[PDB]
Amino acid sequence: GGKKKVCYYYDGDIGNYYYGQGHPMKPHRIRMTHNLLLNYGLYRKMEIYRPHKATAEEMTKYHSDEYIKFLRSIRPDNMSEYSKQMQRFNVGEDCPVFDGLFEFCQLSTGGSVAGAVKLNRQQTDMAVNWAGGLHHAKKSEASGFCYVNDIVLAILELLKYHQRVLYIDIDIHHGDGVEEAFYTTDRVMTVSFHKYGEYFPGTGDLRDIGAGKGKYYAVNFPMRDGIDDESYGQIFKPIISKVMEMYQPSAVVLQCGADSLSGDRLGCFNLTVKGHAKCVEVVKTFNLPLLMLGGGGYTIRNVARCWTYETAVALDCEIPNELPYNDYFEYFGPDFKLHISPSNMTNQNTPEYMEKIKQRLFENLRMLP
Ligand SMILES: Cc1cc(O)cc(=O)o1
Ligand SMILES: [Ca+2]
Ligand code: NA
Ligand SMILES: [Zn+2]
Repeated sequence: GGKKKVCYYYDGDIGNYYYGQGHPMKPHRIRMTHNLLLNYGLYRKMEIYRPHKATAEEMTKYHSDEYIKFLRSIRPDNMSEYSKQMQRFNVGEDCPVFDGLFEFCQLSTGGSVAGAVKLNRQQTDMAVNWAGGLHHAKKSEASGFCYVNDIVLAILELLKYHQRVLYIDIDIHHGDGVEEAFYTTDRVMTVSFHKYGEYFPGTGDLRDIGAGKGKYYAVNFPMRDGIDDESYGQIFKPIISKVMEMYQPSAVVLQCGADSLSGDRLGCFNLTVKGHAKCVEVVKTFNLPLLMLGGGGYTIRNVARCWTYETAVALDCEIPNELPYNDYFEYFGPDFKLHISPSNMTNQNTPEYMEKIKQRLFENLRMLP
């Protein structure tokens, strides 16, 4: 279907935002990703844009006025005066107050919405924003290290010109905030693959299928610890092929959270970078306008490898396994290679479990017109 035009979004300030001592979310990983892919030469093959800052008003296309007014006002120096509001909006613990919090949200969001506009205008085939994908944020509260739902805002932009939009989420966590926003409409189908059972955020059972006009337009594949490349590959291409056939979307959003990789500080899966990136290859073959976003990922050397390789896949550009010199070279020892090995952890997802869940999801997809 030909090679694709790619527009990529990055702000050089993004890596300086700091969630605080000990916090696993590290914006620096987006700077590591950028520096690695520049050193592979991938800037020669794509257009690189700075995101604009999304305004408070633009954010209220989804979020409440009261929540956005609070996010644009709260600072470490005035926290004591805002104790009540912090609790209501779920800020100040897992989702801390840090210097420049609102600006970080504006740049994360700006990349996703700018990419959506470029796709709507038919000025690109693919848009990429590795600072986006913050899928847990809700209408009026922060959740799961996410404050503003850049994904929901980008999908609302795509819906100006697309009757049906497909959302796919390969982060290890359930895409709860995106699913909730579109739970009662058939104009967005949401498809999430995730660890389920005594795990954050607690939602995404296979029996969660949507409601009202949106019944059968939410799809959830719950998984156990230790899934590997073979098992994930067993089910991803067949599921997405059936969704494409039945739903017939005109645009796609793919959240590429890297916390589903082997060795993640918070995750419990066993995928390689090649296994994760096979998902990008499958979605790209349908030749639809595609927005590719970031997400979780807590072992930062592997996040940089994953998103560098997935940028190369979007470009159909082969790159060597030997890493080029870069500003973070020491982070990639002791091997200094791009690709990673799986661990010897047990895969609790039997082949029979994988086929049975797939078969139940196929039953629900037969209910589409
Ligand atoms: C992404 C996330 C958020 C959180 O509060 C706990 C966790 O384990 O993972
Ligand atoms: Ca997911
Ligand atoms: Na929906
Ligand atoms: Zn996650």
